Amino acid sequence: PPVKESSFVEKMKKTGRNIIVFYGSQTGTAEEFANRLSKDAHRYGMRGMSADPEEYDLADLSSLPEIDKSLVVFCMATYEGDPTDNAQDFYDWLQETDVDLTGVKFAVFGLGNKTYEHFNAMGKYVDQRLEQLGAQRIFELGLGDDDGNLEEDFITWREQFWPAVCEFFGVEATSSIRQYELVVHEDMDVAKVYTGEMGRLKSYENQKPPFDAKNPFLAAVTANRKLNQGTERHLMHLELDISDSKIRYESGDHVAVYPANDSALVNQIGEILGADLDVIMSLNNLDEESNKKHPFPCPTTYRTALTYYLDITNPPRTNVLYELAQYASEPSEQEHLHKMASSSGEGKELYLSWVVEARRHILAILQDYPSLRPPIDHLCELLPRLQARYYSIASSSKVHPNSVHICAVAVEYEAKSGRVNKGVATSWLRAKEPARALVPMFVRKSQFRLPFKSTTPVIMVGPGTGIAPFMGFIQERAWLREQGKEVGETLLYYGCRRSDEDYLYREELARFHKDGALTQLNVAFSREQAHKVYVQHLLKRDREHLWKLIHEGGAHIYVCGDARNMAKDVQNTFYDIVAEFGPMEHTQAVDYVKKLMTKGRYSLDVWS
Ligand SMILES: Cc1cc2nc3c(=O)[nH]c(=O)nc-3n(C[C@H](O)[C@H](O)[C@H](O)COP(=O)(O)OP(=O)(O)OC[C@H]3O[C@@H](n4cnc5c(N)ncnc54)[C@H](O)[C@@H]3O)c2cc1C
Ligand SMILES: Cc1cc2nc3c(=O)[nH]c(=O)nc-3n(C[C@H](O)[C@H](O)[C@H](O)COP(=O)(O)O)c2cc1C
Repeated sequence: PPVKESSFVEKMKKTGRNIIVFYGSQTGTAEEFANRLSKDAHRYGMRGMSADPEEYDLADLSSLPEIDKSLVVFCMATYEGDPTDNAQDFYDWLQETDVDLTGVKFAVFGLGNKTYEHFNAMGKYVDQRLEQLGAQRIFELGLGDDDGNLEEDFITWREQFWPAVCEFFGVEATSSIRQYELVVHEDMDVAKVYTGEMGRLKSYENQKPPFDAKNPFLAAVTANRKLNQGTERHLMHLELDISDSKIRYESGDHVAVYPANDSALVNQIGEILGADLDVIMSLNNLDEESNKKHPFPCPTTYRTALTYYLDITNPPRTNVLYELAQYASEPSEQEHLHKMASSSGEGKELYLSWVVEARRHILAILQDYPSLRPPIDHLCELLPRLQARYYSIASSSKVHPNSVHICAVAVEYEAKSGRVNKGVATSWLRAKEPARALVPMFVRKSQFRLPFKSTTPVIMVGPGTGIAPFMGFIQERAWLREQGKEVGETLLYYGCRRSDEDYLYREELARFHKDGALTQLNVAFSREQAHKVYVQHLLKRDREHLWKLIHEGGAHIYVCGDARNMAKDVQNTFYDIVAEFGPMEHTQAVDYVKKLMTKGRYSLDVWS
């Protein structure tokens, strides 16, 4: 129950703002777009502000007309067909309210992903809803797809948005501007310098519950072992101690962690910029009105920002490269960086393959464009924030109330940029050894859950790391039997490359099968023969029986793992199963399946 800020309209009035951009974001993408749109306002004679809708009462939109040439934009991302956490209040309000928004001008840009059933659902709603309430759309709804390239969809929409804005309000197209000012600190107590904590100063040292995204709990790594047998890759199992954290969790929930960048990568960035990473400083908002005093916990050292608060590995967005251009002394290199923001032509094509496709991180760009030597402080201002990574808890709270398990594949690949890229969180996690190695973390509740009725059949499909949440399920179902409860069939459809290469939890799964915790352990080994053998091939094999459990046993279906292809193929296989046994046409099988998803009997936990 957050305490709302006062009317945003009155703040707009007091600060001569005429445009406000709200962001529905969870990973900071929509939040970046909002700030870019808000900043853009200046280049058109207007002045805007960015804002988290959760901190305000959107009912005040009805007051927006009181401002001449006022306008509100919504950059909303979608999550499982739902609004982001910070946009829930707004969502619920849009449904219940009946307020008249006559005179209100708006525009919406949604951040979606096409390979989802509910693509840009939130943006579609906000856009349609504001109009029903009586507001008037000032520019078409933007439909951004992260499946293709979201950054590009945004550029295209944006490039057309402002001209429309200008034409309607009749404003002219009226300049590198810093958002913060640098303040070095030659001397000051070490007790007031942030060293990586995410919120309250010294919150990592002095831990006080409850713990969450703002006040993560530093859990000790009690176990970290290699799960796979072979050496092709590195899959690992970690156990985090959460005793005395008061944290509650259930199988199906996710555990997030705040990682630390590679120190060598941090040191190189400083070295190539001739900067002293150990300088203590702060970046204070040049706009004293905003509640955002700094871009990250300050005061702090550059080293610390680059290590715990900044994203130095994902490809830089076009606006960041656009601003850096000024710092490239070699003409041709300044030109390339400047054109990265293009909505077409060689500039766009160059950005797409040389930066995105090749996965060049900031350091790589600084090395391939040697004339580019920006001042460290302005760089830290442009870089996006370092995000937490989520992992499907691999343990059951019934069996391990004080411990959270993680099952992850360490990311490390050859990038077309020529260098080897390392995953921020997994590299960091992998290096944690039980001593007091700690991991900042918090739990996030999910809807991925075992059936309430212990007798309800369970069908789990989780190839590769998709097995994670299922180890928790199996433990819990095994615990239920020990507890004298009556458990229905528990079926696992797992998959890996080779039984002697990356068969995760081989020994543990064998045990559960032996004791009957698992009614069936169906494993598809994709590479032990010439043709591929996948989990869906096993589902098809056991189609008759699966149908029986589904249509007559009320079994719950669970799919975890890769969302690009595996989840879809598994889904298609279930369509064919229903269609054959119902029986019914494909179209009716798709409806039947989707229904199971709404009635909570077909759940997902996939990612990319
Ligand atoms: C809800 C949810 C549940 C998840 N559960 C788990 C889980 O239980 N176990 C688990 O292992 N992961 C899981 N993940 C993934 C996890 O959150 C991280 O994305 C993953 O561990 C990699 O993070 P990282 O920081 O190590 O790598 P990052 O530094 O975040 O890099 C990730 C990016 O590297 C790029 N990349 C990876 N390989 C290549 C390549 N070969 N070529 C080009 N680009 C590539 C991709 O853009 C990828 O997005 C889950 C994610 C979500 C959202
Ligand atoms: C767990 C998860 C669930 C998602 N669910 C959806 C979804 O239902 N629909 C959709 O269009 N996009 C979905 N996406 C994609 C995001 O909408 C897209 O990546 C967006 O750019 C994220 O913006 P943010 O960083 O501002 O939250 C999902 C992404 C993740 C990681």
